[PDB]
Amino acid sequence: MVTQLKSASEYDSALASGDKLVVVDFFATWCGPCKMIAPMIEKFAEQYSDAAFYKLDVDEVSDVAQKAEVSSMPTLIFYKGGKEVTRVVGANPAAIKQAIASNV
Repeated sequence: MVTQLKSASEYDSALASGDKLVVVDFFATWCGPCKMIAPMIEKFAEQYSDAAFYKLDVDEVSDVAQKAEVSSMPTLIFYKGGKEVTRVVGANPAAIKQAIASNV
C-alpha cells in the first residue's frame, strides 16, 4: 500500500506507535532514479502486505523535509521502533525488496 503524507500528523504518529514497517521517500524529482524508480517502489507497494510508503518531496510538504534533512537522491529510510535503524539512501530497486522484505 502507498500513502500520501499531507499532514505532519500522519508522519509523527507513524514514528510513535509504528511497530510495522514505515518507509519514507524524499525526492524533489530533479532528474534520474528519483523519477525512474518511482514506478518500481510504487509497483512493489502492491507486492508487500504491510509496508507503509511515505511519499515526500520538498515544497509540497515543507514539514518533514524541514526537520528530516535530506542528504541523498533519493533518500529512503526504514522505521521499525520509531527510530531510523535500517536506512537506504542510494539508487537501486532491488534495495527495496531486500530492505522492506527484511524489516517487514
